[PDB]
Amino acid sequence: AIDEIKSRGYLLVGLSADFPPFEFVDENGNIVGFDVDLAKEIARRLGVELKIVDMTFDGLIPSLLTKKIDVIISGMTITEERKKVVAFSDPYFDAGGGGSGEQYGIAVRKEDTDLLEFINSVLREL
Repeated sequence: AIDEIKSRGYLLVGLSADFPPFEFVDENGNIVGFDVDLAKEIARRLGVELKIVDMTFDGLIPSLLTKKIDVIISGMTITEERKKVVAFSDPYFDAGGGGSGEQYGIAVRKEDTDLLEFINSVLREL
């Protein structure tokens, strides 16, 4: 998937912008937050621009499956249920400390292994 992303020259990241401080719409109408910063960094490291695709949260995994987005970065807890359908990066936020409780991960289609490997490298670098 990475060759195709780089050839396109942009990364499509899905999120649901109603979850401060991770993603929300600010007083200027811009989507901002922790997840937006992380998406910017991943795109930057891939040498591509970023397009945030805002949608409803329940829409995210369906959009990822249908290839409307490359990844999900949206305050998404890593769960066994979601692991049945998508792949997750290493956790990038731990809500409860010591790896307890909710951990957020970046969701990737299972077949896009190179992309997942690359995102994991970035997360370790951050």
